[PDB]
Amino acid sequence: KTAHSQGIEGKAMSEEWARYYPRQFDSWKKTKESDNITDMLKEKPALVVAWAGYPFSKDYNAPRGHYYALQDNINTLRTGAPVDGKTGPLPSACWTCKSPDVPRIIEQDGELEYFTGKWAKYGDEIVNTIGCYNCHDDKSAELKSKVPYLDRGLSAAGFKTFAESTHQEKRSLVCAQCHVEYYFKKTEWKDDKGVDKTAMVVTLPWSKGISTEQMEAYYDEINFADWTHGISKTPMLKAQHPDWELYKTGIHGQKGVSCADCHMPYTQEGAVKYSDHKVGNPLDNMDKSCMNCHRESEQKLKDIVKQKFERKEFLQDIAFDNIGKAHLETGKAMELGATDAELKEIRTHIRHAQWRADMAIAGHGSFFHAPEEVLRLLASGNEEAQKARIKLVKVLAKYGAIDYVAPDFETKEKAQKLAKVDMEAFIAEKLKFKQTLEQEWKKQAIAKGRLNPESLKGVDEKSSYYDKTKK
Amino acid sequence: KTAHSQGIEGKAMSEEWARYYPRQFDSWKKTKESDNITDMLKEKPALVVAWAGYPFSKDYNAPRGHYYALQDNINTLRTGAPVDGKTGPLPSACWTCKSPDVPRIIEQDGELEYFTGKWAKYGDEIVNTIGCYNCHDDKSAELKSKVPYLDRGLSAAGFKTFAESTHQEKRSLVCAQCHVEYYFKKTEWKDDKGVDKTAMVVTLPWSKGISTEQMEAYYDEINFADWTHGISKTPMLKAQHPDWELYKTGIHGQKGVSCADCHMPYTQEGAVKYSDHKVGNPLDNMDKSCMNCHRESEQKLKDIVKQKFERKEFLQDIAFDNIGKAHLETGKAMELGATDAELKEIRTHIRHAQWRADMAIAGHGSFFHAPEEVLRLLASGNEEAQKARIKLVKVLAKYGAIDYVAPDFETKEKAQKLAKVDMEAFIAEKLKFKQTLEQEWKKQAIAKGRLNPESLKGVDEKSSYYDKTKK
Ligand code: HEM
Ligand code: HEM
Ligand code: HEM
Ligand code: HEM
Ligand code: HEM
Ligand code: HEM
Ligand code: HEM
Ligand code: HEM
Ligand code: HEM
Ligand code: HEM
Ligand SMILES: [Ca+2]
Ligand SMILES: [Ca+2]
Ligand SMILES: [Y+3]
Ligand SMILES: [Y+3]
Ligand SMILES: [Y+3]
Ligand SMILES: [Y+3]
Ligand SMILES: [Y+3]
Repeated sequence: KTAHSQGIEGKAMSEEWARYYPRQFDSWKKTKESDNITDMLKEKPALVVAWAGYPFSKDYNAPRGHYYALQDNINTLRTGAPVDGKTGPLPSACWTCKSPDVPRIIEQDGELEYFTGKWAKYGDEIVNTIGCYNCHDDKSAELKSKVPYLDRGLSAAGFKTFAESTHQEKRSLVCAQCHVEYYFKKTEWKDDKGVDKTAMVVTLPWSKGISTEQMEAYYDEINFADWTHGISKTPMLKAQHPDWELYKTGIHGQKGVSCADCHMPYTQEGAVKYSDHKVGNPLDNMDKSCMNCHRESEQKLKDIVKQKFERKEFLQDIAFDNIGKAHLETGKAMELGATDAELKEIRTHIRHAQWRADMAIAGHGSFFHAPEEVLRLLASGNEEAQKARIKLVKVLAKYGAIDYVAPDFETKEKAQKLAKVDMEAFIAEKLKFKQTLEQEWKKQAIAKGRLNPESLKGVDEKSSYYDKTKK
Repeated sequence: KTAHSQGIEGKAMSEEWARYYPRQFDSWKKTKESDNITDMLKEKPALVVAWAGYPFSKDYNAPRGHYYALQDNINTLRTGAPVDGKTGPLPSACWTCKSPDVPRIIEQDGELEYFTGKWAKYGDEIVNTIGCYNCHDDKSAELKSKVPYLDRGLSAAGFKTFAESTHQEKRSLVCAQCHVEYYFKKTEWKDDKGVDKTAMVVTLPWSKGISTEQMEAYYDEINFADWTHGISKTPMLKAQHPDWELYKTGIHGQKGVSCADCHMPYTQEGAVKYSDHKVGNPLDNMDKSCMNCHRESEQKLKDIVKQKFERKEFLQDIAFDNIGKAHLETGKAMELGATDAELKEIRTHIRHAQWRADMAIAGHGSFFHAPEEVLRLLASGNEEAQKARIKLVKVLAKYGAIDYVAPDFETKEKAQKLAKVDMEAFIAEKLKFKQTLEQEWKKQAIAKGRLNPESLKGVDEKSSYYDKTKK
């Protein structure tokens, strides 16, 4: 047994686990070191055009340390600026993979109630970031999945549930609670008080399998669309960090190497084994992350990975360039009078092209986890985009614009102008929210004892629209 | 020293090495077992359209055992039907990588003289297939490159020459004498008798590096073309088995694993080490070819390779389908009156598209040797093909044929009709050559003592146009 066999009071606050596991707590806290904000819309402006009419066209950055998950969820322009618990663009489900307070609330009010309402609904309740309670049982300390949607998805795909899985499998599944592709399923229900409510439930699109093509069929079957493209009016599908799905197809995954083997390597200290909880870039600690299975210069193994990234970059820029043009070209055809009937096939091609290319790059580590599947996906996506463009030339010609040249979008500024994103307005509105409602959420959380001010140190120094500079 | 330190009389005939190395001779002879003829034009008819106006549109099969190299060189419709030593479509250089008699003749008459004349010129001299003398010194038995063009290419690429290379490097370089991409360079010269002659010299296009892109620049720099496309009239480049070039970029090659490690694995017998000389498919002898570095089921490792092949097949069919259409679409534009000026950019795209896609698949093992580079190449080639097709739609529209649909070429028959290849005629002409001139070459070679009838056992049972069935 553990020294807390009856549970941990205040288990949602990771600082509560420190008295029992000082080592793991210390390394866990160090993800604070990965504080770099890389503006992906600035790096790859093509993404703005691809996501026109969707929140990702406003703000989308690379991931950083777990230490910042909760705050980045709050800072991103995607969550907008609620004025109370009933306003704001996004639903409560957006907290799901950002805090140990999520399973706390689910266990208190039930899954459906948790998935009911606006994101702003839990502003003063979900205030702790990725913590011990997200992956550990507070009585046994054993690995555990705290979200019901994972097993639900695993079963639907023919996989064993978390409890049915081996230990090595669990070392990757704890990650799969969040590092997977998903969609919100509108779900009607009635509470114990009889009132009718609508919940937006996190759902893993795995009922037909976990390959990109299988997930594609899954979405097409129910005619699902995350949004109607702001430019081409195409029924779009958004891929979101399908890290685990692509990892499973890669060689490492097929050979049984877990996420933890590379991101949370062990350090043996005479009979005692410790897992490095500083989840980050394995290439920064290759001796422990890689050289326990590989025998050769860290630099060469590093160079090899660098090569894979370049390959991915090459195909990525090609695919999204043609996807961007397809969108704009379709928008032009619309302006000239093209009918939805004349554009249906073109739109289906664009939908599939972006779904495949987005699935390939949405998982930032996929280029390494499953390099071959990534390249094949980008190639397949590009082909679908070009098929749409070839047909687009004819539609354009019919309407007298065969020589139309889609506008360029080589900078975030130009791309956002095409996507009609009024950044200044969104940022101004966001800051007002942060300076008012946000501070009230934190003050209330601290007063009620749900948040420890210590966890806020340096957590809000940066975002894509501001940088207080230092630490 | 060896038991033949002063050389081997009749060294070109591998049977002459048997008294000294019975083991190696026995396994070397067993490539006779790989006698399967796979008609690639039948399997991938798109290839016929791609090679319209070139010999490969007539006959192109997968490679088989070294035992059949010389005879397949004679059987392929590509070499046609000479009536004497001064007739026939191809030059003397076509023997180069098929026989140990090649270095024999080069060492006797000089490189330029060897590369001067028709293929038919040496019909009764080059009669032994891939043998000991192609890779071994007949005095020391050490590995050696017997063709000057290899070092010439290695140097030009900044690589060390064969003599300067390590032993492990030599275990791959002996293969690179033949398993590389090349082109024939028209070379003017004068013999010791003062007569002016023109030779077609095998040249490795490595002066700018060995990547596909570098080789592409190499060819474009000198405005080189292997042939003018029979359909699109595009200045085409033919990729030929760049096995070593792509292998060098793959992980195994980067890690120092030689061609021999997988294709000619060792078998330790108490202090004595023997190299399996039965060069073939490593997957048929995984225990010796792979499981000496890898530790897991042969079936899983086999399945993983099967997955790579499927990925390659997927992208290959897409790329060559669009390349085929581009060619046909260009041919249509020509019929309508499009000028060379209006088609120049389109043709450059097609040239580059096919060069990249052909380089990716011309090496039948590349999908495994360098899986990622193969996929990237097919993706890049497809993109170039689609860029050409997008521009082609506009040219077609200008000439009133925007709705033109390129004809299908899903069977070798239909594809060869489009490429205007009169198979029946070529085959009839070939058989007459085989029944007359060929038999005379062999009878004369046997009479002069250059060929041992034993080496002809079952060597001419199959081709792409006939199969005497059994052994
Ligand atoms: C499981 C052990 C697990 C792994 C592995 C994992 C990896 C991971 C990485 C490598 C990053 C980026 C780190 C960096 O850039 O320095 C990262 C980022 C996020 N993760 Fe994660 N993660 C694992 C588990 C979990 C779990 C259980 C959740 C969900 C509760 C989760 C969520 C996130 C979030 C959110 C981010 C983004 C952080 C930010 O940008 O603020 N991860 N993870
Ligand atoms: C709700 C739609 C939702 C929001 C909003 C949200 C935000 C968010 C941010 C701001 C980041 C940082 C990176 C960025 O700028 O985009 C981030 C990162 C990850 N998220 Fe998220 N997230 C929302 C929903 C979900 C859901 C339902 C899950 C879990 C199933 C989830 C998980 C993660 C993970 C993991 C990452 C890190 C890896 C990556 O590629 O970003 N998010 N999220
Ligand atoms: C939170 C600060 C936190 C604590 C505390 C904690 C403890 C803990 C222990 C005691 C172990 C076992 C011994 C060891 O160090 O290996 C352990 C192991 C793993 N943990 Fe953990 N852990 C904390 C947080 C987290 C979070 C946020 C996750 C999930 C993303 C997580 C995951 C893991 C994994 C995986 C292991 C290794 C499992 C194994 O190999 O048996 N921990 N943690
Ligand atoms: C398992 C399913 C698993 C998860 C989860 C995971 C996540 C993860 C993320 C989110 C990234 C991107 C981080 C970012 O900041 O962009 C990422 C990157 C890398 N990973 Fe990973 N990873 C999982 C599994 C594995 C395994 C099994 C290994 C080791 C073989 C591994 C390694 C890496 C590496 C390397 C990277 C890229 C580092 C870089 O180039 O910066 N991951 N992972
Ligand atoms: C650490 C982050 C790490 C790196 C770096 C790394 C690299 C690597 C490469 C380049 C390959 C080849 C396949 C490809 O190009 O995609 C590869 C293959 C295997 N690895 Fe690995 N690897 C890293 C970490 C680990 C760890 C911690 C293990 C051991 C549990 C491991 C194992 C393997 C295995 C097995 C393979 C499959 C191929 C094989 O060698 O049989 N790797 N890795
Ligand atoms: C070097 C040791 C070397 C290797 C490795 C190699 C491989 C190889 C394979 C795997 C095949 C196919 C075998 C089969 O299908 O069963 C094959 C085929 C040909 N090769 Fe080769 N080869 C090596 C060396 C050499 C050398 C030095 C030459 C040139 C003199 C050469 C040539 C060829 C030819 C020709 C073929 C095609 C045979 C046919 O289809 O008739 N190889 N080789
Ligand atoms: C001359 C232009 C020339 C001819 C003719 C020729 C023929 C030939 C045949 C018939 C095969 C069997 C496979 C097929 O049907 O195409 C074959 C195979 C290989 N060749 Fe060849 N070959 C010619 C020239 C050259 C030259 C100059 C070299 C060496 C630099 C060479 C090498 C090889 C190799 C190796 C193969 C096997 C691998 C493959 O992909 O076919 N050939 N050749
Ligand atoms: C021809 C029938 C032939 C003979 C005979 C022969 C002999 C031979 C010996 C004695 C060795 C060394 C001991 C061993 O078995 O490893 C050896 C090694 C290699 N050979 Fe060989 N060899 C014959 C033919 C060929 C041909 C056609 C090639 C080239 C394609 C070739 C290549 C090699 C290679 C490579 C080795 C291993 C080198 C090493 O690891 O030191 N041989 N052969
Ligand atoms: C080194 C430069 C090298 C050569 C030469 C070589 C050649 C070769 C050929 C011609 C093929 C295609 C054979 C056919 O009949 O289609 C081929 C195929 C495979 N090879 Fe190879 N190969 C070279 C090197 C290596 C190395 C280092 C390995 C082992 C890691 C290796 C393995 C294989 C495998 C596997 C195949 C594919 C088998 C199949 O799927 O049928 N080769 N090689
Ligand atoms: C035998 C023909 C053979 C097979 C099969 C094989 C497979 C294999 C795979 C699938 C990889 C992963 C990379 C990829 O997906 O492309 C891989 C990687 C390495 N191998 Fe291998 N391998 C075969 C043979 C051999 C032999 C004979 C050696 C040993 C000299 C060898 C070595 C390696 C090495 C090193 C790697 C690089 C990645 C790593 O594990 O560090 N392989 N192989
Ligand atoms: Ca999604
Ligand atoms: Ca060539
Ligand atoms: Y406590
Ligand atoms: Y990062
Ligand atoms: Y690979
Ligand atoms: Y003798
Ligand atoms: Y074969």
